[PDB]
Amino acid sequence: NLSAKVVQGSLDSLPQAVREFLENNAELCQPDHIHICDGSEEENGRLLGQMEEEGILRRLKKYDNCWLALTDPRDVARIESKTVIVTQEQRDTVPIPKTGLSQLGRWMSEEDFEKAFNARFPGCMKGRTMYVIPFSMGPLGSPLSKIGIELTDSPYVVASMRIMTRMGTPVLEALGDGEFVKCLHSVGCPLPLQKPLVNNWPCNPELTLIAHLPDRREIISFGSGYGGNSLLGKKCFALRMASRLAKEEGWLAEHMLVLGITNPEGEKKYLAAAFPSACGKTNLAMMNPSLPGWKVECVGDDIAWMKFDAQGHLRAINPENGFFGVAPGTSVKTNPNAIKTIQKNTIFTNVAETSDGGVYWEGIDEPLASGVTITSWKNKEWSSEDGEPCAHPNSRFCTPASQCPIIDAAWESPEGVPIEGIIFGGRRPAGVPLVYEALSWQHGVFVGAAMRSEAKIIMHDPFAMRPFFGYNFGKYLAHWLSMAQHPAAKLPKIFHVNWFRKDKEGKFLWPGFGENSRVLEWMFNRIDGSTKLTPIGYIPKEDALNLKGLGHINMMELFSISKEFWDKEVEDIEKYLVDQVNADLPCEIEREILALKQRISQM
Ligand SMILES: Nc1nc2c(ncn2[C@@H]2O[C@H](COP(=O)(O)OP(=O)(O)CP(=O)(O)O)[C@@H](O)[C@H]2O)c(=O)[nH]1
Ligand SMILES: [Mn+2]
Ligand SMILES: [Mn+2]
Repeated sequence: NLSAKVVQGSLDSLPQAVREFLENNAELCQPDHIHICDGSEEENGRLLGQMEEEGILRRLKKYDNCWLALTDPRDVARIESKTVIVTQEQRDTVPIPKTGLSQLGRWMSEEDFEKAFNARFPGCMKGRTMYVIPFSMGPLGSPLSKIGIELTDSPYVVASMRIMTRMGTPVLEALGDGEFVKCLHSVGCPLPLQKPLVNNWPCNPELTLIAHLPDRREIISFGSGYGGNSLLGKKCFALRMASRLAKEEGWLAEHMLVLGITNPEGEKKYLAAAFPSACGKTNLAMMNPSLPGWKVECVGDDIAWMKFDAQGHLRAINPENGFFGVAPGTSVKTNPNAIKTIQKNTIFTNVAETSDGGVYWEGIDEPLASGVTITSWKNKEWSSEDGEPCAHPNSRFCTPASQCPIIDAAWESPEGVPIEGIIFGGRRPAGVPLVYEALSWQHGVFVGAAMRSEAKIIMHDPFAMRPFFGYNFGKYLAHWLSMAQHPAAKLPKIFHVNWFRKDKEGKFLWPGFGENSRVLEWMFNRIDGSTKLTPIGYIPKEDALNLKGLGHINMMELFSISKEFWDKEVEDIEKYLVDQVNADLPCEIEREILALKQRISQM
């Protein structure tokens, strides 16, 4: 009956609860076929071939198996407004702010979401094939791993999920009759198409909704084929749904890279860092350090799940399988390890294409040969003389983590790596020194709670989780505070950096990139136990930062801490936390606020 529609695999081979999930949704969405993904190369090949035939992807012949999706410009990034968490009580999802609307997530009632779903999913996969993707977030097996089943009507999602997660038969095998996160997704355009199709890229911007139901462990997404709205483990699961499980279960789900750094004597420390969009997680995660003899290896570039082990260390596993990298700005100079990574088996989306079948983007800094021309991401012959970038500014590559030439030997180790340092930071043109260290855990929590970044607007982005909180931020701050009470906790040292301080002509005071290894060396050694006390935390003392090999650095401007500026900053931090977190702000945080205004008044 349903079996008749199965074009790959066997209903009878699915665990019962996997099958129910599929049956129910097949009946509701009415796809013409059901394809149970097995995650094999042959299937990947077959899917790509179909995609090429349909116009969904084109081959980049300059490389080994790389492909290019161009989307409808209307479907090109994740939309906050349209992204919601649904719970019976609003408070469980975001705090009720004092004034304004909350900037810490968006809640929808169970009733409202029921109506939104019934207005979108019934019949929505007509004429399409429903793919069933079994996947594991984290190494297959690991005690820190979770599993999801994503149902989808996009072959692009499938092929992208093969890279960003462990996917296929082996996950169904590991799941057995276990629990899983239900994940339902539909590009929202049943055939016959009722509207124009751009670039063969179906989406339904007007009905676009991305929903999370933590209590039912469901993620439900409609209307967009893009990135985080459609690869349901990449943000919906990995951050939103996980941060809630984590809160329930005693661990952490964070917007963090994790790297392993080695000094010239062979001692290795793992660090985690949270920066928001456009702020360089990916560059730091697989940096090539300029300091002679230091080594940096990549564990993950975007997400970290962390859990105290039996001896009190905070262990991180990367629950992703790949890098879903912003492309523009990537170059041999800014991120040579990223460049080597995507040399193969990589899917790109919304970047430009050269006439010899290569990719191109703003900041690639790679001169085209004679007679090579560029086709922009909108499919038009392009030049610099138009006023538009040849790639979308948040275009992506999606590449295997196993191909990073410096992927860490422990990136898949099921026990995770011991985090000895947590780093926070954003873009701040003025006022915030290159690096400082937190005075205590509690202060470190406030430091993350206080993050702002210029996105000419400077916005608050606490912990770089602003679009990703899976529950009430005030409870998230208490949960993080609570770790200082974990029996025998080895608390990671906490730091805040700023690679983007500017002089008055707007030029960067710090060269960054590979030179950030100098900042790392200072944190590595503070971890090993020197400092100068300032009202905001410790900074390096005079001559402590290793500057050999660089050109001039205006160190004094770079570490300059002004009363006027900081009078302003804490006032702004205060007003933001009290209004936005309101009744949920933990008192430890109110104390850290008052204390920093006390320390600053003394200056
Ligand atoms: N000036 C300067 N820019 C930096 C440095 N590190 C990264 N960048 C810039 O940050 C931007 C690239 O950041 P991006 O890759 O978006 O960061 P991400 O944190 O990985 C973003 P996402 O989570 O969405 O994938 C580019 O403008 C690149 O120049 C640095 O040390 N200095
Ligand atoms: Mn990134
Ligand atoms: Mn990210």
